[PDB]
Amino acid sequence: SGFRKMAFPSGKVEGCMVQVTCGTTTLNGLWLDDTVYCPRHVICTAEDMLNPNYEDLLIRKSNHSFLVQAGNVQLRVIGHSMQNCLLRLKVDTSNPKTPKYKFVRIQPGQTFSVLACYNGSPSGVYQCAMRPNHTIKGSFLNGSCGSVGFNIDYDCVSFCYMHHMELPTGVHAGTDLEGKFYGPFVDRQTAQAAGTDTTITLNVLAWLYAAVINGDRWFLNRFTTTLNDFNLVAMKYNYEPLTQDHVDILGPLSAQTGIAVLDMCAALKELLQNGMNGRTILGSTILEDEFTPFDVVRQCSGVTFQ
Amino acid sequence: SGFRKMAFPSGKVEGCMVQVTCGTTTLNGLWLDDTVYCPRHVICTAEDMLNPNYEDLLIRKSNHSFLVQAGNVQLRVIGHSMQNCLLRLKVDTSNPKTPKYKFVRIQPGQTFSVLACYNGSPSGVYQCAMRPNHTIKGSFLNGSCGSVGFNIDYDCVSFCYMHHMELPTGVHAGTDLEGKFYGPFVDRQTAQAAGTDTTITLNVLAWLYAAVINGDRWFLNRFTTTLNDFNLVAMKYNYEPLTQDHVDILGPLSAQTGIAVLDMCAALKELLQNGMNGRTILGSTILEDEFTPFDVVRQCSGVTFQ
Ligand SMILES: *C(=O)c1ccc2c(ccn2S(=O)(=O)c2cccc([N+](=O)[O-])c2)c1
Ligand SMILES: *C(=O)c1ccc2c(ccn2S(=O)(=O)c2cccc([N+](=O)[O-])c2)c1
Repeated sequence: SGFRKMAFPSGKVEGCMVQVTCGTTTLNGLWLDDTVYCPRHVICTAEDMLNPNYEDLLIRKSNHSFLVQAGNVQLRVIGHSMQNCLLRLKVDTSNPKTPKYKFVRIQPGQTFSVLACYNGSPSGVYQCAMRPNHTIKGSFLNGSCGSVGFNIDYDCVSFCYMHHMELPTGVHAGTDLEGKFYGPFVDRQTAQAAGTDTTITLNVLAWLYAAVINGDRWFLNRFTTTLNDFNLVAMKYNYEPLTQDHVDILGPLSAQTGIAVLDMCAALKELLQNGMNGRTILGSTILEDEFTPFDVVRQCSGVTFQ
Repeated sequence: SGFRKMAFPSGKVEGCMVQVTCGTTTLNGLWLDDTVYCPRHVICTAEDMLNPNYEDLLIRKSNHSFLVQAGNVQLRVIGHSMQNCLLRLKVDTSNPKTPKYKFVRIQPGQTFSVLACYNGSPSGVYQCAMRPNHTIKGSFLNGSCGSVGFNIDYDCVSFCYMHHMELPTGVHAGTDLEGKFYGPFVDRQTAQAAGTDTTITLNVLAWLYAAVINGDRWFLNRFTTTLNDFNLVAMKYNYEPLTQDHVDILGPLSAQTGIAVLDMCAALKELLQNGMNGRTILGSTILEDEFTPFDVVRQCSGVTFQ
């Protein structure tokens, strides 16, 4: 029993975290085989941050300008190249702790674990969701550039996020491991801001199913809804429209609990329209939207508490 | 910026998790040096769970009755002894991944990371608080016996919790690493239940300070309170009484924000008496009580957003 925001065990990633230094700039890098990945912002001159030309900045560097520290060992850089907003640094030694890994581009609404890191030293691990506006609600201080987000399945690490910057609202933006930003952000100082965000409807529905699996049904009702009738209410409360694809994804949870998806949609519609009435669901008074249907099946029992 | 429930990186603990099997019972164990720690419930006969005599159950076992699996390697048990509600199994090989470690008995209100594990395989990591009633609000399924709770400081792992059982309300009970239960619970089938719980006042205060550090002050007011006047209101809302020791602990956070502790106590008193008014604090509508003053200093910037 119970339901917690749960991260993947971080050991396989901790063994890949290194420190990368260019002159007076230090941040974190990811050491896989004989390559070290890090934000290209490491090469950025202090008193120019508005208009950096990274191609012109990087042509001026040699291999030995990069200091890469793995623990108390220095790694020798024997090659470098730019890939979108990251640098790939080839080093003289293959990381002996490299796990089986893959690079993946996560989709909005999906969740992943973040290993917050400073000066190449992991500091904490937490779970978060890629918001529809392509930011994450992380917890990061100065020095966290290059911290990594990931998921794990069967001893394989799927890296999906490298951290770059904090936006003015206090949320966070970064790239995949090919160096392509999530969302419309760029790695320079501009007036860029997070766009308007939405609530992840599919995840709220999954979390209501988790609540039933664990034994709570107080929020159900005797009604059903059409998909389009639900989406009219979703629009008014800044929820994402529900699609048939999302209904299909909820199939297994629907089967496990015996609650048809559109019946749960009617329950959510009443919750949006009437509020919580001073009640909680899995310990929360807010409708939680950072658990995916996958996360619920992973964490919840396969047997409903009927 | 940001504030998340953040666990310690789990790699140093993952390297210690093994599987322990007695006949048809399997659970998790902790392998440090040449010793494997696990719940003594592993030796329990299926159709007797009410009145087990563990001394009589254990005298009937040999060293070779214990199967201990570390990955795909079998460890040879060459000795066993009971310590309170745990077994200490000496094995033929020292764990090469043993970290610098210590055993600590955590106090009520303190926080720690849980590495949830099944069949000796770590599955997830999350943060939780030792409740005043000596339970934790974990997330555990069958097979989680022997999962470990811990804190890390400067590469040293402080183990404080080994998981045993789920109580009827869905919360969780277990022992320290000397095998002594937290709270008045015993490792057999009884009508035992979690006692009445309370809200951890010191932690709520710390979390309000975290909210100010990150830039939010909406809940402050122009009033102050006496310690005893606050405790009269705390009693009525099922908060723990605040002590001078707790006021002293809040010193550094008070200094960083310029808000005297008893002034924050007045702010909390108004929040309890008037409610939230449909507002949030660090993203929450409930007053959060599972962050210690230490946790706040660890995660929050040292510079207040004034
Ligand atoms: C780390 O990898 C990193 C740190 C600062 C970065 C960055 C890309 C751009 N910048 S920045 O110009 O210093 C910056 C920081 C915060 C916000 C914004 N912004 O324009 O909103 C820019 C990478
Ligand atoms: C694992 O270490 C473990 C599993 C079950 C245990 C246990 C000690 C006692 N029991 S139990 O008798 O099966 C049990 C389980 C849940 C609740 C209660 N209870 O009396 O409340 C007992 C250790």
